Amino acid sequence: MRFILTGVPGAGKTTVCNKLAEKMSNLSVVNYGDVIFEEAKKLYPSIIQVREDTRKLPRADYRNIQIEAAKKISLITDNLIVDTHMSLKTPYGFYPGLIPETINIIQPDGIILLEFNPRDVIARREKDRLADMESETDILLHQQVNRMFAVSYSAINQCYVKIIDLTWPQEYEFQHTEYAVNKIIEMLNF
Amino acid sequence: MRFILTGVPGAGKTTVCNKLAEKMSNLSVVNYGDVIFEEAKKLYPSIIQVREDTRKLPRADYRNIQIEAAKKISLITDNLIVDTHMSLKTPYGFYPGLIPETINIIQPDGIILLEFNPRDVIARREKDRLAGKRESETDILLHQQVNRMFAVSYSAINQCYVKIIDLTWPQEYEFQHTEYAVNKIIEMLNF
Amino acid sequence: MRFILTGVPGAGKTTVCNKLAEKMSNLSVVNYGDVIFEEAKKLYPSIIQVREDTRKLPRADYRNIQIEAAKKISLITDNLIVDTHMSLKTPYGFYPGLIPETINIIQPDGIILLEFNPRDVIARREKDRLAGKRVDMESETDILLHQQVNRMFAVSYSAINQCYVKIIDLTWPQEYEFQHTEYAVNKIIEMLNFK
Ligand SMILES: Nc1ccn([C@@H]2O[C@H](COP(=O)(O)OP(=O)(O)OP(=O)(O)O)[C@@H](O)[C@H]2O)c(=O)n1
Ligand SMILES: Nc1ccn([C@@H]2O[C@H](COP(=O)(O)OP(=O)(O)OP(=O)(O)O)[C@@H](O)[C@H]2O)c(=O)n1
Ligand SMILES: Nc1ccn([C@@H]2O[C@H](COP(=O)(O)OP(=O)(O)OP(=O)(O)O)[C@@H](O)[C@H]2O)c(=O)n1
Repeated sequence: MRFILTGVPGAGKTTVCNKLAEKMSNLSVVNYGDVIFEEAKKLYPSIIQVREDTRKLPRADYRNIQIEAAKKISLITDNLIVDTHMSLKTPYGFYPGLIPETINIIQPDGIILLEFNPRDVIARREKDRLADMESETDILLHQQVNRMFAVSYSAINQCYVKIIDLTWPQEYEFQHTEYAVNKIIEMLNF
Repeated sequence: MRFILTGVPGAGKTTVCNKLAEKMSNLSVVNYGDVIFEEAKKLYPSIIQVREDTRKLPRADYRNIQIEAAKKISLITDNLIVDTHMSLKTPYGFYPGLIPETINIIQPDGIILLEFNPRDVIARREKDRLAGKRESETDILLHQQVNRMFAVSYSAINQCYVKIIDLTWPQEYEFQHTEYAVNKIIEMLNF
Repeated sequence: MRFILTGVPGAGKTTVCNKLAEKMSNLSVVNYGDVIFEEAKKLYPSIIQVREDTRKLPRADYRNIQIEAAKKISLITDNLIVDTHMSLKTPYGFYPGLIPETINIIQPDGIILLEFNPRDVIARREKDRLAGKRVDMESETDILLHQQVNRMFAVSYSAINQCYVKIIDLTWPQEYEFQHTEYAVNKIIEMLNFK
C-alpha cells in the first residue's frame, strides 16, 4: 500500500521512519525532500548543492522538480511510505509542502498525521538544538492546519486520513516511536 | 432545493431523514449508500455481496459506480435530500463518501451537518446495539471535525452552502433533537 | 505582493484596512464587495439601487460580476490588500465569499485571517450599532464556528492554489483601545516589508 507520513518538524518523525524501515522488509521509506534535492542536483548542478539551495529556483522549475521526484517515487512497487510535511511556517504564514500533482502521481492510499503534544515538541526541538522557538498554541495551530490540508487533499483525491495520536505521556523514552511504528505496520498488514 | 444531509453514524441522522420524508411534500429522500450498493452489486454480481465488500474494486470501477449512482439520483426533479456520510472511519483512517464528480453531478445547493454531543452519540449507539439494530468522546469529536473540514472543502470547490445544525444541547424530551433539526431544515426549504 | 485580508464582520477589519492605507505608502487597499457593487450598478442600473439589491440577480450574472470585479482588481500593479470575506452566514448556512475565479485572476500571494475573541466581536457589533447605523445577532459559539469555517476555507484555497495562510491572533485582551488594530497593522506591514 501507499501512505504519505507527515507531522510538525523536529518531533520524532524521522525516528518513526527509520524504525519502520528497520522493522519491516517489504517496505520502502523515502523522503520527498531527499528525492527533490537529488533530482535538482542532477538537473541543475550548477546551482544546487544543499537543501538550503533548493529555494533559489523559480516556482516553475521547483514544480517540475517536485513532479519528477513524484514520478521516480511512483516507480516503487513494494509497500511505500512517503515522508514529508503538509505545511511549513514562514513569515507569510503556512505554505503547503506538497502539490496536487504529487498526490495524483504517487496516488497514495492514505495520509498519516503524527499528532504529538506541543510540550513534547518543544522539548525535543530544544534538545536537538543543543546538539525557531514556537509555543504550545503555535504547534497546536500548526497541527490543526495540517489536519485541514490532509482533509482537503483527501476530498480532492479521495484517500484515507489516519490521525495517530502521540499526545500521551511516555512511560519510557522512545515509546511514541514504537507506538506509531506498530500501528503503522498493523495498518500495512491487514 | 437539493441538500446533502450528513452526520456521524449512529446518532439520529436517519430519524431526521425519515421525519423529513414524512412531513415534507414534493421531497425525495434518497440514501446514496443504498444506491451505490445496488448499482455495484448488479454491475459486479460476482465480487460484491455485502456493502463494505465494495472496497475490493479498483479505484476506477468504484468511482464509476459512484458516477452512475450520482447520475441516477440526479434524474430526480424538484427537491431531494441525499442521506449519506461525508467520512467513514476504517482501519486505514477516514475515507470520504463523495467525490467532486458526485457533487457536481448532483449539483446540490447545500450540505447539512448534524453535529451532536459525543456523550449523546455514545448513549444512542449503545442503546441501538442492545436492541440488535447494528469509539470515545475524543474520537467522535474528531470525526465531526473532519466531517466539517470535508464539507468546507466541498463548498469551496463547488460553491455550495454549509449548514451546521448544532444538536449538542441536552434534550428536554425524547426526539427533541430530531424535531428541532427537521423543523430547521423545513424552514430552510420553505424560505 | 498580494494578500486577501479576511475575518468575521463587525470586528474591526475595516479599521485595520484604513490604518494600513494611512500608514504604508505604495499600498492599495481594495474592498471586493465595493468593486462588485459598482460593477453591478454599471451593468444593471435598472435593478441595483443599493448593495443588498444584488440579491435580485440570478447567480450566474452575479458570479460574472464577481469575475469582472476580480479582473479590475487584478489590473492593479503594486502591493495590494483585498479586503473580503471567506464565508458569510445565511439562512441556508455558510456561503463562500470567494470563487475560484477570484483566486486565479488575482493570483494572491497569500490569505490573512484576523481571528478575534468572540466577546470583542459582539461588543463591537453592538457598539457600532449604537453609535450609528447598520440596522439575526450571533453568539460566542456562532462566532467561533464562523472563524473555524473560515480557517478551513483558507486552508482549502491554499491546498488548491498553493498560497500562504497567515493567521493573525487578536484573541488576547486589549490593554488600551484599538490595540488589536495597531497589532494587526504592524504585523501586516512587517510581513509586506520582509526581506
Ligand atoms: N520519541 C522521541 C522521538 C524523538 N526524540 C528526539 O526529538 C528529535 C527527533 O527529530 P527528528 O525525528 O529528526 O524530527 P522531524 O520531526 O523528523 O523533522 P527534521 O528532519 O527537521 O528533524 C531528536 O532529538 C530525537 O532524539 C525524542 O526525544 N523522543
Ligand atoms: N433524538 C434521538 C435520535 C435518535 N435516537 C435513537 O438513536 C437511534 C436512531 O439513530 P439513527 O437515526 O438510526 O442513526 P443512523 O443515522 O441510522 O446511523 P447508523 O447507520 O449507524 O444506524 C434509535 O435508537 C433512536 O431511538 C434517540 O433516542 N433520540
Ligand atoms: N480594536 C478595535 C477595532 C474596532 N473596534 C470597533 O469595532 C467597530 C466595528 O469595526 P469596524 O471598524 O466597523 O470594522 P468591520 O469589522 O470591517 O465592520 P463591517 O463588517 O460592519 O464593515 C468599530 O466601530 C470600532 O470602533 C474596536 O472597538 N476595537
